[PDB]
Amino acid sequence: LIVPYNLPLPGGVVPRMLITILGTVKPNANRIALDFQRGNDVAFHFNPRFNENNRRVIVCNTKLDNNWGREERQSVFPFESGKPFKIQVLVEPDHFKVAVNDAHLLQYNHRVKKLNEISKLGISGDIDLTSASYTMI
Ligand SMILES: OC[C@H]1O[C@@H](O[C@H]2[C@H](O)[C@@H](O)[C@H](O)O[C@@H]2CO)[C@H](O)[C@@H](O)[C@H]1O
Ligand SMILES: [Cl-]
Repeated sequence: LIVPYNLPLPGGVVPRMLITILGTVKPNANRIALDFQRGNDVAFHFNPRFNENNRRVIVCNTKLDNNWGREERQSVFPFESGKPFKIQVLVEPDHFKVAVNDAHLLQYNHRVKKLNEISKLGISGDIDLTSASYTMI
């Protein structure tokens, strides 16, 4: 698949929806980004950074009216340059739950409450993208 990739989420997200992203991190990767969009707003931005001041960190945030909010940062970093990965985002009633390579990584409390209007997922960054899909569990 071509990156950046736009995956429509028809009718928005709903609890029990599972989004699975398969790809490979490029050897000299700097960033990965998943952007769950509500129009121009970003309900949930998931942003692994491979070199923020020579540390690897995951930054999560929400963008409202073109303004970023308070960042939530996770120092646990399961990605590795050059290696294949699986990201799974499970929508639960109160949070997005993210697992990488079948291991729980983090939860992100819903700041954007109109889940049915979060209708696009943008996938970008230094990856080869193999598959992006969703299903109901
Ligand atoms: O919060 C997600 C958002 O971060 C922006 O970068 C921030 C950076 O994380 C922060 O340390 C600095 O003080 O401000 C920057 C600008 O708000 C990224 O530019 C953006 O792409 C998102 O990743
Ligand atoms: Cl809202």
